Amino acid sequence: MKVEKEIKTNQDIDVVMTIFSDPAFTIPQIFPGIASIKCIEPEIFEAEGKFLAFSYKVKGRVYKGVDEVRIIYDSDRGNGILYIRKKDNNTLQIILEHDNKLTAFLGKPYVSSNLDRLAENIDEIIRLERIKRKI
Ligand SMILES: CCCCCCCCCCCCCC(=O)O
Repeated sequence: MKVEKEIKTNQDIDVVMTIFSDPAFTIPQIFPGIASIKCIEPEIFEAEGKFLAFSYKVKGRVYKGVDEVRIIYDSDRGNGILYIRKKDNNTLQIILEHDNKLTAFLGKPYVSSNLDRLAENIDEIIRLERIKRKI
């Protein structure tokens, strides 16, 4: 069970991919109603969010590969994998697969709203990221 979004960017695609490898950027930008994020080390996070009446606590690990970021996560609302894949110099694909059908049904519109927002505002978002991070 998956929801996907293509993102077009004119920002340096490898800086973009690197920023998406930081869960402190990616988890709050995509998951529903994230209110807390803790980066234990660069590749490990915990976060808390809420959508509707449902609070949740999610934690996971980031794996970097060739042209790919894979975030493996587990939560009290089901477990999954978030992929960020570079498709070419100007394009990436985000794919979120989640193992809990009920949670997927309720969470999907929040996730989709976040992916649409990211797609529509990616280069302005990344420009301000790069100023703060100095990359
Ligand atoms: C991390 C625990 C709460 C996360 C909420 C995750 C929402 C995932 C939605 C995935 C949507 C695909 C399912 C579908 O096609 O209807």
